[PDB]
Amino acid sequence: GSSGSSGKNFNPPTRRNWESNYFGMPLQDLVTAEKPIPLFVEKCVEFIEDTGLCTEGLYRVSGNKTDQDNIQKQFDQDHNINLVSMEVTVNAVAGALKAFFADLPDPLIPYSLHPELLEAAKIPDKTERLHALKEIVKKFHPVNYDVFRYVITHLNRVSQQHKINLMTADNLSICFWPTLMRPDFENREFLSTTKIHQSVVETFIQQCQFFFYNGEIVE
Repeated sequence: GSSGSSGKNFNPPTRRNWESNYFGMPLQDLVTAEKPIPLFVEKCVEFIEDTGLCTEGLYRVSGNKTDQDNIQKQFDQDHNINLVSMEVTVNAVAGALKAFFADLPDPLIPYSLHPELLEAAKIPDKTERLHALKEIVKKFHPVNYDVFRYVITHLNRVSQQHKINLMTADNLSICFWPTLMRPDFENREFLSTTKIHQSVVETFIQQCQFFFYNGEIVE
C-alpha cells in the first residue's frame, strides 16, 4: 500500500482590459425582444430608488471606484447577483450604471439625429420644442430608445429632490453629456455653435413626462 497524495498545482491564465462575449456584441444582441432594456441598468436604477433617492450627488459624487469594479465583475460572473446583498454605496452603483453606457460599441444618440435634436431645441415656441423632440426621439433605435427613456425617467426624479442630491435637470444633463455623446477633443477645430446641446438633454428630462405621461409643462 502506502498510497499517499501530494496535491495539485497550476497557474491562472492572462487578463486583458476585460473578458466578456457581450461587450463585443451590440445591445440588440445582448438583450432580447421580451426585455430590450439591460438588467444591469435597471437593477442599478430600481436599486437607488428602492434604497432612497436622496443620496448626495448620486452621479456627481461617486467616492470610491473599487466598488464599481466588483459590481461589474461579480455581475459578469453571476447575473443572479443581488446588489442589496452586497450593501454597497449608492454612489458606487450610480457610477457603474454609467460605465456600462460608456462601454457600448456605439453612442446612445446616433449621428443622424445630432442636428435634428438641436434644430428642435433652438425652437422659439416652448411647446413646439417639446413636440419636435417627442417626434424625433421616435427615430431612435428600437433597442436604445427603450433604455434612453428608462434612464431619463429616473433622472427626472433626482432633479425633483435636487435640494438633497444637489443635482438638477441641467446638472444631470451635463454629468451624462460624456457618455450620451463622446465627441473629439478637437470640437473647436470648426465653427462653434451656441451651447444648445446641453439644453436638449436637460429638456428631455424636464419634459420627459409630457412626452408620454402628458404631465403639465414644468419649469
